[PDB]
This record gives sequence, C-alpha cells and structure tokens, in this order.
Amino acid sequence: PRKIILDCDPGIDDAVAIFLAHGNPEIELLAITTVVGNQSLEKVTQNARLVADVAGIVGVPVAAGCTKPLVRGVRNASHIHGETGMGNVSYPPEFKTKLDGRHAVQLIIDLIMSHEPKTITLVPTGGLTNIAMAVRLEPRIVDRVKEVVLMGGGYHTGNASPVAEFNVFIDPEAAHIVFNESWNVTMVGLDLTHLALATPAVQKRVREVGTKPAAFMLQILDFYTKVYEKEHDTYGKVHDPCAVAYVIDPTVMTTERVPVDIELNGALTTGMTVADFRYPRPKNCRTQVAVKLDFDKFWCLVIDALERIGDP
Amino acid sequence: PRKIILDCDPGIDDAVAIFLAHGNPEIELLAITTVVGNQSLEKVTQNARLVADVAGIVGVPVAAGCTKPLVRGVRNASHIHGETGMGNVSYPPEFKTKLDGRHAVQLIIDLIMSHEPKTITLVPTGGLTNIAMAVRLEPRIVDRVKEVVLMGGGYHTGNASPVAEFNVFIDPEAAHIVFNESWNVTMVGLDLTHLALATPAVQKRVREVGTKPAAFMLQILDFYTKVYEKEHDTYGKVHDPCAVAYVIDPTVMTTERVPVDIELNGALTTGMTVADFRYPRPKNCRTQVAVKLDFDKFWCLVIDALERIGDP
Amino acid sequence: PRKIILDCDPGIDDAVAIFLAHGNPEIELLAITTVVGNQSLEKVTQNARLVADVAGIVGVPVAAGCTKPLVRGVRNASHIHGETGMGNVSYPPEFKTKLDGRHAVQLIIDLIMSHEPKTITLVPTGGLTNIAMAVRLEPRIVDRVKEVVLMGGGYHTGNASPVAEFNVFIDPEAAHIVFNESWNVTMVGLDLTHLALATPAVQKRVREVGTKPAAFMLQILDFYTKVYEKEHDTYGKVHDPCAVAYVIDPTVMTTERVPVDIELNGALTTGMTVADFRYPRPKNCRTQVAVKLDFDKFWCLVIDALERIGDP
Amino acid sequence: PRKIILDCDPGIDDAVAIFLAHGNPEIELLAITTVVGNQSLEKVTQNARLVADVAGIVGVPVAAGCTKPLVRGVRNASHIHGETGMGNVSYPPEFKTKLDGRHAVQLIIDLIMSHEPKTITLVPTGGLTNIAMAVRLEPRIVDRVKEVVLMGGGYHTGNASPVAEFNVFIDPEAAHIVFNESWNVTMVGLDLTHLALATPAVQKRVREVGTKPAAFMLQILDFYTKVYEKEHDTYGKVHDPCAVAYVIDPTVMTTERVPVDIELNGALTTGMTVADFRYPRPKNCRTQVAVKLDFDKFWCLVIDALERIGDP
Ligand SMILES: [Ca+2]
Ligand SMILES: [Ca+2]
Ligand SMILES: [Ca+2]
Ligand SMILES: [Ca+2]
Repeated sequence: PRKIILDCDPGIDDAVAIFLAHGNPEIELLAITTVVGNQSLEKVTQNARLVADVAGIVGVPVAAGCTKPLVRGVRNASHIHGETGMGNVSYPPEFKTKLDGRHAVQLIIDLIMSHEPKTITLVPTGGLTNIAMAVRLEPRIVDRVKEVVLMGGGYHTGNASPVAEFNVFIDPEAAHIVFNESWNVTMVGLDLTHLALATPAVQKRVREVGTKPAAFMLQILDFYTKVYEKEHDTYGKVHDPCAVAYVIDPTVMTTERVPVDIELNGALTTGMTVADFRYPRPKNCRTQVAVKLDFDKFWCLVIDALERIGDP
Repeated sequence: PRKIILDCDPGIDDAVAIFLAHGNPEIELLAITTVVGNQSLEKVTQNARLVADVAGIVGVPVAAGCTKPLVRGVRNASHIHGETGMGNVSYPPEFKTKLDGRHAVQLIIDLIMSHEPKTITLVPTGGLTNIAMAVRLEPRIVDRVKEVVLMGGGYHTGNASPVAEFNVFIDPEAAHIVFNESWNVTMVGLDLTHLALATPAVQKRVREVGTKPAAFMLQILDFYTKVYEKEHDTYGKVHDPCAVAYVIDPTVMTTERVPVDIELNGALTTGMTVADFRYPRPKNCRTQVAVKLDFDKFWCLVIDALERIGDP
Repeated sequence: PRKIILDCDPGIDDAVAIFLAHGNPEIELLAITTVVGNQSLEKVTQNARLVADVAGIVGVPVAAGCTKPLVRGVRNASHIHGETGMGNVSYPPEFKTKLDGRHAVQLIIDLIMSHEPKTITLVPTGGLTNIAMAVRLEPRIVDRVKEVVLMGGGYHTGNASPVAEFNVFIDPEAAHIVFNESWNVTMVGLDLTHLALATPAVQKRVREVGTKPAAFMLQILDFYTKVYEKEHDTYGKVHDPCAVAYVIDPTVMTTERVPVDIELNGALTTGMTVADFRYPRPKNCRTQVAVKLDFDKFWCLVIDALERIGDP
Repeated sequence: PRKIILDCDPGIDDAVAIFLAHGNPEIELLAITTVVGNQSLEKVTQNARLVADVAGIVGVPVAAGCTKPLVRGVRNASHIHGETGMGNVSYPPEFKTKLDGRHAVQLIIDLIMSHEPKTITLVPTGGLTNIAMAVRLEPRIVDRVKEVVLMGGGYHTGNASPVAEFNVFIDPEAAHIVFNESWNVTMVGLDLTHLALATPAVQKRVREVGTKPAAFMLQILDFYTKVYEKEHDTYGKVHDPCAVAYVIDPTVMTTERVPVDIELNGALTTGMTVADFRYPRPKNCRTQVAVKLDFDKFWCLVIDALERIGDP
C-alpha cells in the first residue's frame, strides 16, 4: 500500500478524498493534516474530525496546521445560509477522533523523518502553506519525499480569478515555494477536476451503497452543490478526490510533463499557475499537469471505497 | 465594400494581409499604416512599399507610424542570415509607391474624422502603439469607428512567452489602452491563427495561380518558414490575414464574447491577454475572441484574391 | 529672455506660475498648454483662460491637451464645497483670451520645430502625459529642447502616497517616458516646494501690491489652503512657481545630479521617483533634483512679477 | 535585566552586538539564533559559536535557523579574498560552545511560550525569515512578546539597492510578515546606523581596553572595513549593535512613530521599507523608526561592555 499524508481543508471535496483514501486498500493514510482556507482553521479541523468519526477512521493522527497564509491576508468570506456544522449536518456533542497534540507542520516533518526515504507521498488538497512551512523548516524532507500530488491550480482554467484557482490564489507564496523545490510534482488542476462530474447516474450509484457515509456524502454534496454550481444548469463535480485517485492508479488520468511556475505579483494574474507548453519541452521536468480523466475508472474507485468502508 | 485601415509591420504575414485586402472586392483598403515591431519602423515601412509595388496598389496612402513602443524599450533582436530586403527578395532601386507626408497616427485621425461615422474598420496586425496614440490624441475617434479587428494575443497560447503573443508583448501598454476603450474589439489570437496552416496542398494551389505576387508570397513565406517553424517537422502558418478574412466574412471563424484585459506588471505574465471564460458571462461585452477557423473558406479567399490581383 | 512653454493643470499653484512667467522680464512665455489632472481637462482649461484674462496676457496661445492619462484611469475625485469657477471666484460670461484651435500636443511639436534648436525650455507643472505624447509623436524634439524643468515627484517625500507625488502618480507611464529620454531634466519635487511657505509676512507683502491679480491670487490661495493644508496648524505653500523660478535664476535653489527613474508596477511604490544617492555617482547625469530653496529670493521674484503685471 | 533573543547572521556587526548584549548588565541574553544571509547558514553559525567562545559566553543556547529565505532565492555572492574563518581569524579545532539540538525557530517558540508574557524582547539583526516562521507557526507568540527591536530597513537610505537595505531585501516577504503583525516594532535602519562611525578616536579607545575580545573586534572590523567602506575615504560603521543599544537605553537615539510597510513587487523598489511621514500621523502606531543617534552614549556602552567581559 502507498503511504500518504492528506493535507486538507475539509469541505465535501476534501471529505470525499478522505473516504477514498481510507476506503481504498492500495492507500495507507498516515495522517490527516489541516490548513486554513475558505473557512477558518478551527472550522476546517472540526470538519476533519467529523468525517473521521463518520468513516470510522482510527489510529490515524489528525493535526491542525497553519491558521494564516504565509504573506497574504485571508478573506474570511463567510456567509453559509443553512450551514451548522458541515452543510446541514451538525456536530455531535463529542468527537470520537481526538486531535493530535502537535502542529500539523511538526507532524509532517516527524513522519517524513521517521519512515524510510521515498516512501511517503504528499497529497495536499488545500492551500500549500502547511507544506511550504515544513520545507523551509526541514529541508531534508524534500529529498525523502516520494513525490507530491496536489489538487490545485489550472493552466487554462480558473475560478478564484479568470486564471487562478483557489488553493493557489489563497497563498501564492506557499504555492511558489512548493513548485520550485527539487521534488516531483503532479498538479491536478481545474482543467482536470472539471471532468469529474457528479451525474445523476453516479448519485444513484452511490445512493445504492446505502451506508451512513454514502448518505452523508450525498447530503453534504447536494447542499453545497446547490449553493455554488447549482446556480446554473449543470451537475456538480468533486475535485480533491482526483488527487488521491491518481496515487491509487496513474492511469485514471493522462498527464503532460511541462514546467510550471507561480505568478506572485501580477495585477490580474497573481496566483496563476503558469505552464510552458511551448514548442521544445525540456528533457528533465520534475513537474507535470493532469489533462484527461478516466470518468468511469475514477467513479468506480469512489464507489468501491465507499462499499469497503461500510457502516462503522 | 467594407472600408478598413491596415496598420502593420510588414513581414510575410502582413504582406499576405495586404494582398487579401487589396485582392478582395468586399474590402476597400483606405490606407496602409506602419509600426515598429520585430524590425525597425523604417525596415518595416520599406517592406510595405515593396509589397505595395508588387501588388500594384495605387491610390492608397502609405504612412509610417511610431518608431518606439509607448513605454517598453524595443528588443531589436536582428539576425536574419540570408536577408537582404524582404527575405531573399531585394529592393528595387526606386519604389513606385510613395510615402505619405504625414505620420501614420495623424493619417488615421484624419481618415476617421473625414468619413462618416461607423464606416471605417480598424485592422491592426502589429503592435498597437499607433492605434493607442490616435485614441489618446483624438478621443472622438473611438465612437466613430465601426469596430476593431486585430491579429494578436492568445488566451490559451503564447509565443513571445509561455502566455504572451508578440504583437501584444511588444507594447503591453498600447494593447491595454486599446482593449479598454468603449469600442468593439475582436481579437484574433494565436489560438486561431494556429489553425491557418500552409499545407503543401495549399502551396500547390497558390503556385497554380502563377503570378509574380503569388511567386513572391511563396518565396518569402518559404524563406521565413525555414528560419522559424521549419526548425521542427510541421508546416508554417499565416496569421495576420486571418484578421482581414474575418472582416470579409465573419463566418470564416467562430468567436466567443468574453471579457479581455492586458496584464501589465506580472513577472511572468506581462503581455498576456487575460480572458474570463468563467461561469456567468456578462450580457454586454464589447470584446470577443476567435476560436475555430474555417480552413477551406479561409484559403479560398486568399487564392481568390491572388487570382484577382493578377500580374500588375 | 528665456523662452518657455508652460504645460499645466490650473489650480492656484499653476496660476501663480503663470503670473511669474508673465510678470518676469527674464521669461518669454511662448504658450500655455493644458493637461487633465485633479480636475477634468475642460475645467482646468477654463481656469487657464480665466487667469490669462486676469493677468491680461495677450498674444500667447492657450491650447487644451490630453483628456486622459496614457494608461491609468483617472480618479475624478471631485468634491469642492464652495467651488464655483476657480475657488470662490466665478467665470465671466465670456473669456477675453481665446482657445488655440490645435491640440496642446500639436502646438508643442509645432513651436519646437519652428524655433531654433536649444531655445525652448519645457516647464510642465501637471501630469506629463502631454509631454510624453509629443516625444513619441515627434522624436526630433527631445534633441531641440534646451532642457526640461518640471514641478513634480519627490525623492524623500510624497503626498498622493507615502512615497509618490500627484503629478507623477497621476500618469506614471508618462513620467517614465519623459525621465528616460536623452534630454536634461531638472526635477523640482516636494522635498523642495515644501520649503516654499506662504507665511503671513508674505501675504502682507503681496496684499501690499494691491492689484486685482494680487487680490485674486490671495483669495484663491486662501480658499484652497483652507480646504487642504489648513486642516493642520501650519501655513500653505506654493509649488508650481518654483519650477519657473529656477528657469529665471538657477541660484534660487540648490540641486543634486543623481539618476532618477519611475516605478511603474510596485504595489505600494507605483508612481515614486526613485533617486540613487548611492556612494559613487555617475559622471554623466542628465537628471538632477532640487534640494534647498532660497526662500527670500524666491518670494521676491513673485512679488516683483506681481508688481510688474499691475492692473490690466 | 531585560531579557532578549538575538537572531543574527554573524559578521563583525552581529559579533559586536553579541559582545554588547553579553557585556551589558542591563541585558539578559536568553539565546542566540542564527539565520542565512550574505553567507550560508552554516558559515554564519560557525561564526556565532566562535564569538561565543571568544566572549566566554556560557549557559546561553545557540541554535541554527533557516537555511533559505521564505520565497526569494539567495544570492550566495561569496568572494572573500583573505577570508578563512571570520575575517583573517581562523576557527579553533574544536568549539567550546556547543550547538543546541533544536532548530532556531523551535527554540524561539519554546522560550517565548516558557517565560511570562511581555518579558522577552526580540532583537533580529539579520534577515527576518526566522522570526516570520515562528510567527506563522505559533501565533500566540506575537502577543507574548514585549516588543521587537531590529536593525534593518532604511526610510531615506539604502545599500542593497538605491532604496532597500540588505536584511530586508534579502527576504522581503519575511519582513512584511513581521511588520504587519499586531506587535510593537522599532526599526533601526541605515538612516540611523550610518551615524555609528568608528572614528580613530574610538579605535584608540577600544584598543585601550586591551583584551582578547577587544583585539578580536578590531582585527575583524579592520579586515572587513578595508574590503567594503575602505574603498572610499571615510571611516567604517557598526550597525547591528545599535539595536541592542536601544534596548539598553532608549535615550541612545531619537525615534519617530510612523507607519511602515514592505514593498514586495516593485521593479525598482522591492524590499524597500515604506514610511509614511505625511501630514496627519495616526494616533496609534505600533511601529517607529530610529532617527538621530547619541554618538558618545552609544560608544560608551560598547567600551563599558568590552571592559566588563574582560579576558575569558
Ligand atoms: Ca479543498
Ligand atoms: Ca504582424
Ligand atoms: Ca499643478
Ligand atoms: Ca547582520
């Protein structure tokens, strides 16, 4: 089983990633780290513990990370109408899963320096401030990391801006730091995750599993889908999971090796992931971007995982 | 016939545009203005007069414009090996077509203010510094212009940089000015002009015309194709003409109405044409980008024009 | 007499400059050009004609220039409480002085190209967009200009921003263009004009002149002083005039030859005039900044001029 | 005694600071942290241990910090001609003072969280990357810190650039983070440290102390003075110590409370410490800049401290 560390900011997307990681036999979830994002770190951490409780994950540490982006201020942009805990779901009086005592950054450095080299695969699905920190704090980790698979960015697509994606836009500096280290980086951006649609056929499929987790996922997804993408006439889509999926089977998506950098001072482009697809491509490129997604193989994995989790 | 003003920096691309404008009965070439570009203004102006002589264009003024970009310094980047005049073609001792006495900017302002409103269509195919100047000098012109169709930019493609196109990168400021005026702008970028390939089938076709101008076009095209795109294993392509083609028949290419702006201070993005393809598109958009091109219809027009010009 | 061209955006400061130019025998006012600024171009032009009428200036053309900055949008920031025409003074039904038929930019190029080389001294006291245009339109002028003395910028002082002065901040691009041409530039910035205080002693002095123009100057100055600097407990100060003063007598202020450039893309520094006072100064420097001002010599000139104008 | 933590990048300046902190009875040196700078972190750390050995400092932990700036790459710029260890002084086979096991960042967080609130005063005299890290990792520390006194920046002076000082220019981001936290910041910039000259009178004075440390200081100072400032005809100056001096006696220098920020994306201004000295100053300002220095009082403190250290 491939050992990984899931750094996230729990929203349905991140939650589904956690289910997939836990549910799949090919993945060995080493720990779940949390980072500030659209919602405060605390809010996000609570959500993490809630999904951990629902998926009945035990033995896997959960640690809260950075509360602020490296340099940019955070736009709290809070306004969830019918939101209580996560979506319409409320938090239980007590949480089954407890919070690890150390800061997410320390945990990551610890885990990496504890296990054998090229064993752990980092999978960030939120801002990269947590990762960026560990890199500057413990340089020896970038060489020990097998590789980095993150959900974020977009070479020809953007949401937070015409050309930028949230996870990156949120803390451009952290993104830059990460993208410029000597390690291997696989960027699963919007261009990709946009293909991971939640067609009604898929919903029927998951609903068929008929487990508390399945129901949970659907309910929350539906709630948030309504608020965002349900403003238009087209299905919702999950992103974060796509990163985990790749780690499980590289054939779930096509990728292209092209250099990628982060714009940090552009009046209109700050936060954009610049990808050089130009004529002669460099022979050695530690970075690559996801392109086409295998719709079926992807969803099958999700369902399969949900089935495996069952009803804890 | 649609009245237009062709602002360019004569290189084969620009030359073909001139042939198409002149040769087509649907277009009424009001004047040919010139701007500094990859080559000096003078060099470029000489080239204009040469093609004017070859196409036997008479009665149409030719005026030289700005010699430097608004704010950016110009990278002369000159190094043409077997280049004499234009490609391997040399300049005649004297030019048949003479140079208008006024500066291109003035000529433009004059023409626009002379003819009736919404009659002239501006068609820049080089930097936009000439157009930007006229706008700031005589504001009344932006309302009198029917519309602006320019070859330049690229929303998902770039050459001068991973994300920027020459004509824009060369003078970002000028582009910005142009793209931010209240007038209608149709941007024919790389994404489009890339489809305008010069397949051998096409060459055979033009060579079949068998006129001095046809031969001229081929000879020069071949020469420059060799230097640039002939460094790899794929045909060359003409760009500039595409802009002229659109004016002749909007059905030569599909377009999309989306907001566009110019990044002016991005460390990696300066010069990029930022296009917002995001979810909800504004109802009123004076700007649109070219997407798919009608290969056949396009080339047919070019051939047709060459045929019409004949041998002056 | 030193021939000059006064490019301004009439506010009391610019008005006093006009008085000084007109009133002084050492200066030969060739023309008065107008540029957009804190107030619209039209507003500013009207003001110019009004002071021209008051100072009884005849034979000197007045031309309206650019209505918008080169690239930056203009912040109209209009909110003058008791403002009618200029300050509390109202416009007469008709203006004695008429408006020249050509655009300020053209007038400038014409004058320069008409007179003999190194004869005209350009004195801008508003945004530099007017000058910048002329330079790009007719390159031959920068060699024919004796030199450039402008009121604007600040090496250790700022007002529109912690580090930038209005005239420059308003149209950074224009400033940039001007500061990077091969001609001689004397920058009279805030560091200098801040010393030009309107102590009560000075007011008494000017009031003593007892002429319509004197009264006018005082009334307007007082009105505007109240609104701005009169928010604090310290006298008002005139700026623009200091530039003209220098042309009349270089010994009115001390200057330092140091390189100067314009920041165009700094998040906090855009518009700042960067001055390199560092250790080894270049031997050849076409730019210099004003430092210390001769308070008495300065004011004496102003009074003397007012005295000379008299009551037209 | 005022408790402090000295974060530095040992060069003579930093060394003198250490001597002053140690030697002065009013200061309680809690620990000495190290940051990458002009020289590598390791190089810098070795130098710290060397001065520690020379000053006979015992009981005070020494910890190495970050090896790279947050986001900017480091310009190693190494080329010391007659440099062996520190200046012409060589390292002993073994170091008396040992290196604390934890990373400087951790040590700082530990110390702060250990002692009582508003007890420790942070005194960084090198890049601020170390401080910035701790702040992002353990937010609770900014409230517990008494205040921040750092040597770096320049409001009207610069060295690394016409407008920027090294310590800040080296890692702009870090600086920004620090200057924008809710804690009190006292910036001792070039404007100030420039007045701390090492006149021959002073040298004679210190040489009079006649101790190994005094000799050490002089020898190194002389060596580096020769390389840098000795390229011109003016004495050398110590900077870093001035920060320490202020903590010992605020009356050693005059300060002004004015807002300060860090430019991060200016083409010419990146790294500059922007200080708003404009008309109305905010009532509440957690930041202030050093202005005039008490030459005698300063040196007296240095001498006194050297005297107190004696010959370990
Ligand atoms: Ca996420
Ligand atoms: Ca062209
Ligand atoms: Ca003015
Ligand atoms: Ca230092």
